[PDB]
Amino acid sequence: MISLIAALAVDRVIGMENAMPWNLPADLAWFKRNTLNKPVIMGRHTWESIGRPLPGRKNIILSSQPGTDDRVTWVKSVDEAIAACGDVPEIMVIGGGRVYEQFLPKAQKLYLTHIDAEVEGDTHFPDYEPDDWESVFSEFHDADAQNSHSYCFEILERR
Ligand SMILES: NC(=O)c1ccc[n+]([C@@H]2O[C@H](COP(=O)([O-])OP(=O)(O)OC[C@H]3O[C@@H](n4cnc5c(N)ncnc54)[C@H](OP(=O)(O)O)[C@@H]3O)[C@@H](O)[C@H]2O)c1
Ligand SMILES: Nc1nc(=O)c2nc(CNc3ccc(C(=O)N[C@@H](CCC(=O)O)C(=O)O)cc3)cnc2[nH]1
Repeated sequence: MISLIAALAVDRVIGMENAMPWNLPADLAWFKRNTLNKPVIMGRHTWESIGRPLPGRKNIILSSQPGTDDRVTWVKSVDEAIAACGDVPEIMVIGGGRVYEQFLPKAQKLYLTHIDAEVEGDTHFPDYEPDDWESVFSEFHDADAQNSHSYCFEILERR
């Protein structure tokens, strides 16, 4: 099964100038929990943003050009990226905006963190059709001394 995981600020903003304009340790811990020991597919810009491999995950990078780091796997299309995952129970697509748009139709599951932050952005999560999805998990957290925004972890399943 293909899943998308992403954290969205207001207006579905997910990035600005190739970075995520917030700092939420608890959301990065959620990302790690829900991705460790699964393949992760990302676009080249997200690869550059993260800046290093995510350990304990097969990292698959989409790029039209030859790869530039053999610590990760490089592929040139959506279907090649899926194939490179092999026979696994769940493939995690970890962005960015352009990659999320292409995997959305194939995805059966969304793991979305809805962060209460106002962020100028230049990259968005897709404007997906809400009627396609049923929320099956939802957990809101107030801001605290480590996490400067409130946020809500939600899992949605394709109806
Ligand atoms: N908040 C979150 O949850 C979250 C998650 C991930 C990323 N982000 C943010 O999102 C931003 C990056 O997103 P982005 O939309 O600019 O870029 P992206 O989706 O990460 O990367 C796009 C790149 O991937 C390659 N690619 C995409 N689809 C392909 C295909 N079908 N075949 C071959 N190559 C393909 C291309 O590389 P080539 O140009 O080499 O062909 C392309 O330029 C950054 O700000 C980042 O911090 C936020
Ligand atoms: N919910 C969610 N939050 C995100 O921050 C997020 N980030 C990406 C892309 N960018 C990043 C940036 C950093 C790390 C990262 O440093 N995570 C480490 C440590 C996690 C922790 O500190 O607890 C990891 O091992 O996953 C992951 C993805 C994709 N989907 C997301 N989805």
